[PDB]
Amino acid sequence: THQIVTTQYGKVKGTTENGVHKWKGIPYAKPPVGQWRFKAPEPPEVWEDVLDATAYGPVCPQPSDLLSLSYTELPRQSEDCLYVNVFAPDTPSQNLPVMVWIHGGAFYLGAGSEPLYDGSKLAAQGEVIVVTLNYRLGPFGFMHLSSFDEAYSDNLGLLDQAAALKWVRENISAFGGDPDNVTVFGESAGGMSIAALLAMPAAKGLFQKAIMESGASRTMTKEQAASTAAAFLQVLGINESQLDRLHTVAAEDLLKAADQLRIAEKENIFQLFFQPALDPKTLPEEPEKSIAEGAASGIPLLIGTTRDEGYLFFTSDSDVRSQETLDAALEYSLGKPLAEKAADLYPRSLESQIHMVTDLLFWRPAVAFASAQSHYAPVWMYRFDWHPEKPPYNKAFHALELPFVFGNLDGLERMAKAEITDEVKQLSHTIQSAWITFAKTGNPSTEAVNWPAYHEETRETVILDSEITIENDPESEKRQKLFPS
Ligand SMILES: [K+]
Repeated sequence: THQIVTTQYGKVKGTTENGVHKWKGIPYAKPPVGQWRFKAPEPPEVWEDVLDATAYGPVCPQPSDLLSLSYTELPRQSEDCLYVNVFAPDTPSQNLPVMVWIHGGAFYLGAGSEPLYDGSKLAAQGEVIVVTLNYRLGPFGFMHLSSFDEAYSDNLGLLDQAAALKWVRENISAFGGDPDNVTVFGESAGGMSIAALLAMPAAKGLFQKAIMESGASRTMTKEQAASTAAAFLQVLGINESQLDRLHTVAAEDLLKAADQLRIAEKENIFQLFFQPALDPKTLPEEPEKSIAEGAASGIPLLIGTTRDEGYLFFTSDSDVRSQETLDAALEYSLGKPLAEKAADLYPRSLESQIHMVTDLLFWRPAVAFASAQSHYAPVWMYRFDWHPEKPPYNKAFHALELPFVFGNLDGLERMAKAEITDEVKQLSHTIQSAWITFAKTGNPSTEAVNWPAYHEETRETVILDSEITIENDPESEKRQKLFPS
């Protein structure tokens, strides 16, 4: 019970608190600094002594936008941030299911060690092992420089995630987990990351189940990645013959250059900037297309969205964008005729731009991905509708389901100033129980919900709220407008 575990790179020692074994700050890669900046993750150097794993490692450098809201006491920031944390229930049971969390944050914010993602409650209540991790963000993980040097890798942040999953496959049995029953789950950018991981060469065979919360196929073109990369170096004053400077410039300067590029670009309604990029070596094609062709055959998928995603993207006082902007977003998302028709579904207004974000950034992608995967594996869909009744937090905002999934309800106070009532505790128990049962069997059904499989003929969907219900082909009129006739 003293919790010393031998990893492939050396021994680590954790602790036990309230029935949960915990190991924090375990290195899964060599710190991506200096010459290793902008390169694929390398194995960390081995150590012969016992590494103290009772404190979280640093988080990736980033603006304080999310950290200030997520933490009461800000964490240390460093490019040396590639660490995983393990939470396991103190039980005689072996070969436990493993749930690996990929945090959201628009690919430039967040950390696996944010208070909201503490896996103690999930591990204890479900008797599963929970793994959280950090991956390179912003200019460190999603600045695709392959166009300047083949030695550099694009989609660095995704490669870090894959490296962490590889670490889990090779080391989790030593922590009491089943390396052959690994469920990867994530929200927002984390869900979008999982869409990519389900198709990436780097992640082949590294997990057996997936949960995608408010996130699906999302990428920028190879051309867009290259143009942004060139603009980035220009801001830094680095020439094609001064690439060595990319490994010496201060991290703070990389962040400043990144922030400078954003402000220079008129913000879009989806607030998209950093994101995965198409690249022959790391992400050959759009995740949705790859899944539609069977790249994730046999991998059960639990996927969903919140009813009011878009309300977190605007304020009642936000400016109303032009019709041309909305039509541009429609063409981008939909296509040629799909944009033409159904365009009348979003007449200029604050309401329409809110609905467009919910529909085009989250709902349509989720339905498209779920439908595609339904031909190759069991799929289960949900729509989260819960929220406090009193304004102004009376909307099922993007990310509002997170406190329920992890069981860390203090997060609801900062997200919606909501009180932890019996209804809230009950809903968290129901949602967490479903996530756990899915990790264990590939079917999210519980005593509170007999979940119907999602397929294109009936599109049966579970509605998560104080009272669980099922809707058959929800928002059918909207679906018919957003998809080919
Ligand atoms: K022991």
